[PDB]
Amino acid sequence: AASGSALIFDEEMSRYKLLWTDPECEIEVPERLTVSYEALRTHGLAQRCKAVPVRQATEQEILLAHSEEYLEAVKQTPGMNVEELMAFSKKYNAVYFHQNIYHCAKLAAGATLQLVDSVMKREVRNGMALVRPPGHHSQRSAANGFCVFNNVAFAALYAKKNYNLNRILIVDWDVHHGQGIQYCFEEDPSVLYFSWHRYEHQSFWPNLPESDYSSVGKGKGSGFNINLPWNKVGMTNSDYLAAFFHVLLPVAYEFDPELVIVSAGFDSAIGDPEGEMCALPEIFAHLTHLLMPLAAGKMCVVLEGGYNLTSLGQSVCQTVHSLLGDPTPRISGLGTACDSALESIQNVRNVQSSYWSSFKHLAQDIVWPEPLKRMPASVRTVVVPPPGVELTLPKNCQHSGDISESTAKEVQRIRDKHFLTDQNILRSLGNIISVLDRMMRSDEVCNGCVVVSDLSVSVQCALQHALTEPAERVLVVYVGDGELPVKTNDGKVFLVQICTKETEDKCVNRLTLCLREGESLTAGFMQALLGLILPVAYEFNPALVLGIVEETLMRVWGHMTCLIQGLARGRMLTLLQGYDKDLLELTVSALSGASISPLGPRAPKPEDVEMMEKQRQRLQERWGLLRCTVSESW
Ligand SMILES: CN1CCc2c(c3ccccc3n2Cc2ccc(C(=O)NO)cc2)C1
Ligand SMILES: [K+]
Ligand SMILES: [K+]
Ligand SMILES: [Zn+2]
Repeated sequence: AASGSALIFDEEMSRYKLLWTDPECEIEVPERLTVSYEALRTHGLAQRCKAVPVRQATEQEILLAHSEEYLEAVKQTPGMNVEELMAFSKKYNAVYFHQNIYHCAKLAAGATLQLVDSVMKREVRNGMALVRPPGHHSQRSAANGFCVFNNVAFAALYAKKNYNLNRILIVDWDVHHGQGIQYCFEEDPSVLYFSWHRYEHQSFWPNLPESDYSSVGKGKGSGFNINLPWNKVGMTNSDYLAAFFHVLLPVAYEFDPELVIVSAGFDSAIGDPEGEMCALPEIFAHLTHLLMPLAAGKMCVVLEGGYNLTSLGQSVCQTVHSLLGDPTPRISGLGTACDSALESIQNVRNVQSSYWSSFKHLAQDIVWPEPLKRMPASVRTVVVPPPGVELTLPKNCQHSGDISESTAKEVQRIRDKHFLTDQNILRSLGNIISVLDRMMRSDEVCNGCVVVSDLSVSVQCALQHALTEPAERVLVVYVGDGELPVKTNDGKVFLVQICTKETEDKCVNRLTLCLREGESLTAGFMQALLGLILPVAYEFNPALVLGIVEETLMRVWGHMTCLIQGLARGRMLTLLQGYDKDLLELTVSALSGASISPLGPRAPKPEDVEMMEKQRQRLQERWGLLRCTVSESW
């Protein structure tokens, strides 16, 4: 199974620039590339990436997306002087040409193709191409919006042709609409395009009626084009995450792509003079992480825009950090999306409900704090199997049954206070405390898994010891039907429970998911995970995640374990009751950052969707990130 992240970059793509006065275009500068690579170098990220050389896209490759007439016209620009270059530029909208830009456009496109080959040949897990010029506005026969050739559209056509892929997801999180990509694939159900973009009721460039939520694709492609217009500026982390939980991810996990390509424009970040949005660079760590379980992690990130040199470097590092598997930053202050965003979300969900049934509803001078440091743990995952069980661990895991004397005193302290004598339980309690101490009190260990015999005693000591680490908030995720010694009456704990017996939920610090039996159970769980569990978990913002499985589904445990590591900087402790060799290896693999096997194809039972929406109604006034409609004003 592949490992590593590719980083594709060449200084040659910084060797063209605007040659005449034009305040509109003067933000597209060589320094965008130099600042981003240097930021990656400064933070040690470029050094941990496999450098793959750029190459030129061939004529044949360019003709996958562009016409002979347009290519021939661009091919003449290297011979043009400044007067001729300006006249050629003015044949198009919002684009400038330079003696070297045709060369650089072939490099930008070839760089993308190199990234596609590195990932699809399993030479790396994923990667990023830092390229100029950007691509997503260019069209079959036109340059547009600083773009000459459509790098990302190339990548998907090339992956289709050379790897016979049937399903490709393109995520365009640039702040502008990538109309060139939309047009390229609008009739094509094999490529799913998602774009959010500043729109402001069509008053924002490119001013197109077909950038609205009502453009769903054409013909056999209907439903495979998803536009989310932002009709106000100032969108925040919460708006962006609401878009992912309630629009992009539900569709993406049902689509089940074989490759993911990101049109990664960071002009959607705070401080950008084009986007004027308010999302922090740290949000791109989570946008990346939330897509990484798709396609067994095969993700090709391609730079589009981003014009605030500072938010640019920081957002590039946060993305590469997540591609490398480094722990995600905690996102504080999350809540409801704003009314305009909720309107956009509700509108796209409604027009798309004919194609993704999951969307059906039943009738009625800028500054921000510098991002903290993200550092992979010395050893990522600690595993404590039952005594005398030696297993083959991934290279970033480790055993740890070695209870210290400090720990041993604490276990007796606890034993004599609250409980009796089973020296096996008492050893596991020493393991829980030692693992928790390494997880919280050091950057030495990220997360862990402990196999456990007596649940009630083990949960109590894990939870109670976690609180005094200190862990100000603890998310508990429990697969089982019991009642745990967990109190949710002070706001320090949120309890997620997936069980078989329907049990009424009172207060708003608990989410109980009772899903019916059958082959429908897998999709229902995923829909609950993306639509309920993650919105609450993210708003709750825990400092530790505590997973609990009773010996008495679980085709999704790897997906939950991966996605839930977006919380608490990836600090998750899982207690498995009883030894199950496969569930233990699955848990360890997801905790350790390995790729997740895709889920493939059966839609959820209407009783399950009713139960989940009943839970959203019950919880969304407390937890506003659950909302996917505008609230009714009294
Ligand atoms: C300011 N409005 C929005 C942008 C714009 C407009 C415009 C008008 C004339 C020339 C260039 C222009 N530009 C330049 C422009 C800036 C950024 C991007 C971009 O990042 N696309 O992903 C693409 C184009 C209109
Ligand atoms: K976009
Ligand atoms: K499409
Ligand atoms: Zn842009």
